[PDB]
Amino acid sequence: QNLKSTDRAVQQMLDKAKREGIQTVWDRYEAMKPQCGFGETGLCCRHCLQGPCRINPFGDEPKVGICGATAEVIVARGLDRSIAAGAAGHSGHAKHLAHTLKKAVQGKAASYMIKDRTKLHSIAKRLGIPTEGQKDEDIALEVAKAALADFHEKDTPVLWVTTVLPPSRVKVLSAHGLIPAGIDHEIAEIMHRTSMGCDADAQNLLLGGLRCSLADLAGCYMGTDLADILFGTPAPVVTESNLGVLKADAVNVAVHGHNPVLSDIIVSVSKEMENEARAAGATGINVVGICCTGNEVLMRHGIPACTHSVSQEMAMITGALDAMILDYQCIQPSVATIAECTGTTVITTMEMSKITGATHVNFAEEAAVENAKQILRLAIDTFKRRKGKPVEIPNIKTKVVAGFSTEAIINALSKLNANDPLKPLIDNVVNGNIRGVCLFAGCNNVKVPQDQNFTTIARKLLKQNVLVVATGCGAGALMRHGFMDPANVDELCGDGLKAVLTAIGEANGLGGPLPPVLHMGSCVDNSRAVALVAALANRLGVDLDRLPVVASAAEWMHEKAVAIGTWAVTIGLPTHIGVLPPITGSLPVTQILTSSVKDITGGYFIVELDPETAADKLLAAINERRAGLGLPW
Amino acid sequence: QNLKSTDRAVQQMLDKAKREGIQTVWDRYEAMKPQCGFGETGLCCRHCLQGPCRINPFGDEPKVGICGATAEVIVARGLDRSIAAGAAGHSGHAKHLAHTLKKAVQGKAASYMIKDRTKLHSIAKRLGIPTEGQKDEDIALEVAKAALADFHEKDTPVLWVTTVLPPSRVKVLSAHGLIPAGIDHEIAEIMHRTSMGCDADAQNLLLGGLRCSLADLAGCYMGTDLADILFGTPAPVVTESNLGVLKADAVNVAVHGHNPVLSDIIVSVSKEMENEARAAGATGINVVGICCTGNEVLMRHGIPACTHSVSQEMAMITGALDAMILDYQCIQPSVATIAECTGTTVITTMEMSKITGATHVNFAEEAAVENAKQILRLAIDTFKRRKGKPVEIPNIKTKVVAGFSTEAIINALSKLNANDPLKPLIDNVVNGNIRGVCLFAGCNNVKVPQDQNFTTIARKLLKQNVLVVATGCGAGALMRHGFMDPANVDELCGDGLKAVLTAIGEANGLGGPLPPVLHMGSCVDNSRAVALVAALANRLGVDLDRLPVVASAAEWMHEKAVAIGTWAVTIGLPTHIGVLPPITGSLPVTQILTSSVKDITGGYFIVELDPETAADKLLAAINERRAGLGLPW
Ligand code: SF4
Ligand code: SF4
Ligand code: FES
Ligand code: FES
Repeated sequence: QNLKSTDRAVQQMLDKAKREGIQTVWDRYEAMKPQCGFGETGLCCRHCLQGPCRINPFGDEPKVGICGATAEVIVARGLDRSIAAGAAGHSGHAKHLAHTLKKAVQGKAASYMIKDRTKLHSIAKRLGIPTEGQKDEDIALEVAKAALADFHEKDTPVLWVTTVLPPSRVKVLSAHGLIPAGIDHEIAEIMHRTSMGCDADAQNLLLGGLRCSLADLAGCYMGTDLADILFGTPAPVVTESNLGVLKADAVNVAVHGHNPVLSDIIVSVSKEMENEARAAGATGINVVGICCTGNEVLMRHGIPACTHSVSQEMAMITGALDAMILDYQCIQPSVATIAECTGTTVITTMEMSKITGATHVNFAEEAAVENAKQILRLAIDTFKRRKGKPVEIPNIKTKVVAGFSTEAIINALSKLNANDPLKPLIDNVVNGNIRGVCLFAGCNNVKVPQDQNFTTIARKLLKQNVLVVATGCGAGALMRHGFMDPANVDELCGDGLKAVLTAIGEANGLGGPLPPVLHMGSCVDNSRAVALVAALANRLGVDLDRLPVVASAAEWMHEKAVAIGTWAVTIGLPTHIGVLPPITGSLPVTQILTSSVKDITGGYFIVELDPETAADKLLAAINERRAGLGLPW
Repeated sequence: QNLKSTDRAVQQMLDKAKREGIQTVWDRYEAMKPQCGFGETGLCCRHCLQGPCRINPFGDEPKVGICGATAEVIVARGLDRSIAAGAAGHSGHAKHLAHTLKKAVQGKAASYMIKDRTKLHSIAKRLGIPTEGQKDEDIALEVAKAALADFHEKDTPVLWVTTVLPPSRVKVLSAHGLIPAGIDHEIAEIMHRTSMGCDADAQNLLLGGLRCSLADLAGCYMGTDLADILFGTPAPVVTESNLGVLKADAVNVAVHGHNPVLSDIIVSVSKEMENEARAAGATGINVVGICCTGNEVLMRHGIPACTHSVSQEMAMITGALDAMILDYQCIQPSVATIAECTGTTVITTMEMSKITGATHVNFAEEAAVENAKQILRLAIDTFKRRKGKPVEIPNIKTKVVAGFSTEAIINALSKLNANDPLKPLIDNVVNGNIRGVCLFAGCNNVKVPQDQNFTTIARKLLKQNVLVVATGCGAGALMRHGFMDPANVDELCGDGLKAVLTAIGEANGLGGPLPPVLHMGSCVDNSRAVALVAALANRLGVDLDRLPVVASAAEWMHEKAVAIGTWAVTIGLPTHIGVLPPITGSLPVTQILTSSVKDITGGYFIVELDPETAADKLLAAINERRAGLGLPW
């Protein structure tokens, strides 16, 4: 089971699932080998009914699609559609929050409100929305209307691109026509240009994809902005992660998916309903998090993370998981089947995200508290059905310090230098106590032993004094292996990194260092890391493609992560990817994405499947930037 | 060569290509067999990097995708993405025209203008735009702004859906939540819900697809509306089709693609440049049409159709084709390679539609006449390079009567009954001179001998007194085989259909009948057939799912046609498809699309690959509607 997952709680539940006969994601993967080489390399097209068309990676015919599409067109078209699909996910999430804020400040959804008035005012100021003399409700109404307006063409480009990056970066991107005109506009134009008998030039296609990845960036940043206004900007919190956060004696409720508009209410309402839970014989309601919506309520409220990504089924295998409350994105549809064996109530809540066999509760912001009570009563019913049964909850869990928004990080640094908070961080880069910054992002992937690339690369970078930040299931992996525990700084961090983490933590009254890895939130909260990097570039007066900053999608899976990986490159970052995207069937395309893009944006993809080699390549990339700034290394 | 194409001019050029060693679409198809059974049935998913996932149609594992996606989810998700891609094509075309009209009436593009003031006024009246007391420039500005506003969410639903269908049809669709909120909104929400770990319910997914097909409808209708305003509503025209419309002694220029904003200017400017052409030794400029943009300039100006769809390469094989001017959609990228052997100048003009190896001319409406002259000079240069060479133009061509817009058809009927023009058509339905109406739409497909299903089904329906109308390459197929020639009415049409076509034509001063098939325009002009059917339903006071009207995508290929086929079903039509979409790997989905959808919209798909059986099944469907109205049959 140790070739499946490096998580010990996960290995325990794999043994249970095996002997109970519950098929898992690793079983379904096994039943799928050997996988199709055509798809794996991207030499397959089904964009019309003359297809499917395949091209042999090597050898004789077929060498070309039926319409004449070459290998590089087919490969670039497929990649473009994954970027567009990822943008569509991050944009739908952000759109839903834009409507929720509009509804709230029009008096249409009283469960929702402007919780972070400071953030609302900086966002409105960043957008050129006038604040002085206006009600908060009116400023927020303007901000929501600007959010919705970035989805279509208008007099301006997408403001959640052009106002969040340094003007020098906006200029480099404009010169190549990469600035999105509208979020859903770019998504549609990609689907258009990649359909049969349209765009058939690899460079033209990939330039369209870079622009569409920036539409994804805009969706990510807008999602983070709106969630912070609605639900509070994260600040440092202490909690726990992994399966031992389940409690056999409580109604255990998992919030699972990506959009917190739902789960944040569940967190609030579940406290209300503790007495109703005690009456059925529970200690209370134990809300826990899965995937990125769990990270949302982890960053804001300190809700313990139960599990992530490829291993989500394992939470139900315990037999303790009474309800699993789903919005959308990255939910294995297998949970609906597996619940018939485990007793779990699987509840979908979102109109466009249903799973056959799951209970659906039609959630409306106008009725959020009504719906949350309805949902938590079903969980309480489910606990009663198992009241008495034996559960197997692995007694495994780690301590997690999280909540490192960009504002929290700046505030933390401001305790060493009140008037120039970025300077202490930069000073320690210059003198070498911080070699550079690495952002770990993205999913787990069944092809990679769970968390193996994340921890291996993280261990090597930290020993080399890299400041490591993390998001999404990359944060999930690092946290479940103790990387968000300050007590492991001594083991994990090099002396220079140790000193800076200790100096910052001691100055924030903790008598102890910051955690070895800074948890910056969910997948859309990759935009937080953009805000920090942009702030550092602006403070040093250079473009982002000169900073010693890199990214690692170490075990990535989802179309969202392809989009994220692609705008990481487009804003100027060397960007490591740990699972091959379907690109190797075309060397010209591979050459564009790993080398030639450097001359366009200054970022590039680093393809490397072996995590030790990946760490070396990421340190090289970081050290190359240091030398480019004239620093020692 | 007669198993490849039933077109004799096409068979001639296949012989030439064979002996000159030019590989063709049929050669590339041959080199691709046997095709992948997984893709062919829709049991293949590449929506994440854990994939590709395949499911065995029959037998043992794999039975399920790695994440747990079942066969019906995977199949429904793939179909949903093809509908979204088709909508994105039809919507991008319509969007480009909306901007062109905005630019024109703001004085920014003088080559463009309001050519059909009557149509502009009915459209504005249909939309609730006030006309009385307003300038045309201002009314048009309002119409363009409404067009652009149907792409995103607003206070109203998509008006190019809700104002073009009978209120009863809008009600049936609303009750199931099928009304699009915004065109690019639906495209994005489809890409969202079909991405990994989202919507996993076949019925929920397909309901999203029906709604997205209506976004495609809106794009089609908006494209037709704007093109008519900009370039004139078609009225009956006489011209010719097939390869013998090339002239060895002239500069032969093909307009190819779908968007006429470009080609309509070429038609105008090419007349200006005849003397420049004579100076190089040509008789003049011979502009001809390929695919749907050729149909556009065929409907409006009588430009001869040269060829269509699967056989477009064959135009270059003649050696006479000096330039091929491309916008986007359905252009085989092979033309860029084949031009190195034939001397043809292949010119792309659209920013998001480039082909490696082709000359690009950056077209701007602001500079249209400049660009057209630039492009036609390159054609004239190309004629000079071949001045003297032997060309092989098959001396094959048919007579084509076309230009049957819905307004032209109504005008034609108005000569038999001035105050109730639809009544003569309805009278002849009731008494049986017209059994019903069949709309042939969509592409050719290399899997089907070119035009074989179109002509076979057409022959059987016409003998049974079906009024047949046609669009896109279905019109292209029927016209190239003589079905737009009034001289074939006696051979082709049953006596009852013959009488009605003769009565209408004799009343329009032709001393002769209407053609055996009414050519209603390009693919977006399938919306014209909606307008006629809607007008007939409104005149009879029934919903569209009670009219003896059917559709045939007899040899369909493109994602656009999947979307078209799907909104044909969604507005209530029995809809025959002549090539299997990737749906047979899931019986539940197949059952929804061929039977169970009847209870939702009243339309349904008719899967039938044998054209004689298809004709029988379409007559059955038509006769079932007749009986439902109480008519004889
Ligand atoms: S678009 Fe081209 S390569 Fe793709 S399936 Fe159609 S014919 Fe084959
Ligand atoms: S979404 Fe599911 S079925 Fe599709 S590739 Fe990913 S794991 Fe396989
Ligand atoms: S042929 Fe296997 S992925 Fe297409
Ligand atoms: S395995 Fe062949 S189409 Fe996917």
